[PDB]
Amino acid sequence: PFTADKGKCGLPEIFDPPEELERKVWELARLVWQSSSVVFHTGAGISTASGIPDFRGPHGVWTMEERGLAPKFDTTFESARPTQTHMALVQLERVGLLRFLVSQNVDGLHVRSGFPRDKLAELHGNMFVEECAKCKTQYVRDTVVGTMGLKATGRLCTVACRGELRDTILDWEDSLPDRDLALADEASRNADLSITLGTSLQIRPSGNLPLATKRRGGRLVIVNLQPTKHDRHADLRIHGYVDEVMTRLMKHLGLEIPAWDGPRVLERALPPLPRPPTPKLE
Ligand SMILES: Nc1ncnc2c1ncn2[C@@H]1O[C@H](COP(=O)(O)OP(=O)(O)OC[C@H]2O[C@H](O)[C@H](O)[C@@H]2O)[C@@H](O)[C@H]1O
Ligand SMILES: c1cncc(-c2nc3ccccc3n3cccc23)c1
Ligand SMILES: [Zn+2]
Repeated sequence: PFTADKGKCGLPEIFDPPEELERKVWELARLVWQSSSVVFHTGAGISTASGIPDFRGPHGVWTMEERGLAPKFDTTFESARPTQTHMALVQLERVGLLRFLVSQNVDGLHVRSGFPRDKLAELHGNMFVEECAKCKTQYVRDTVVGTMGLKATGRLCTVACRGELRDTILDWEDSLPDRDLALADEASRNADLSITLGTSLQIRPSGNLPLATKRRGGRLVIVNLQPTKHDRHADLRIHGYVDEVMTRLMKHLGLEIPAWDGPRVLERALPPLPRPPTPKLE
């Protein structure tokens, strides 16, 4: 816990140059077009552009701790806005181009963006969510739940129960939530394309799920500023700011990045919207 292995922290960033970056984002569009079933895997890197520091980046939480410095937040969790990347993922699910979203972030932003919780696995918890120890009912709150480590928050269940509400933030010893891990693993195994965004992939099992997509000849794209644990397994690695990669990708796909209405919770995915017709790929 004080000696929990924090992994490789502070590795140098890589920047694909402008013409290489454009070529690679064209190739990602091409893979999205060809794929039947696309799964996204997100980590802390997708939220850095909203003021939330990552873990293992040059100014990440664990990196700065290793140097005796403090991470810096430019927002609260409550005042954080979803990024361009978050909103792109919203739109991709609505047009049917994303099948499932697996995230390691506890920041609450995928939920707050309006992304449907039945297409989302939150592998490490959500700081806005508490759960009834008795009936298992989850409550998505407007403020951060004040505890971590699956502790009693002090509130009680209101289902038509009085069970003790607990946080969903996993500590180092806690195993992953069974439902989320099982759904994420099924999606990952059946996917023909997994795309990783702002994750160094160092944590197991979360970081290993994209590799499951490889198993029946699926493709793996990694989008990240630093090296990741599974770079040698990638069919494509794009080294660039995720918001720049995702905006360009959406432009290639013919999709707008939709407006954020403010914090909204969608339980169940809506029926799919029209999408552009697909290019001929020779
Ligand atoms: N704007 C950006 N664009 C592209 N890449 C980015 C950006 N910002 C940061 N990065 C990269 O984004 C990556 C973020 O990697 P890590 O910090 O390891 O976060 P995780 O989500 O994989 O951490 C997994 C768990 O480990 C923890 O203990 C928690 O429990 C986490 O849930 C870095 O490589 C950055 O280069
Ligand atoms: C996402 C990105 N960077 C840092 C966190 C984080 N900040 C936390 C801040 C204070 C209290 C507990 C926290 N905490 C407990 C699990 C994770 C966190 C989340
Ligand atoms: Zn209950």
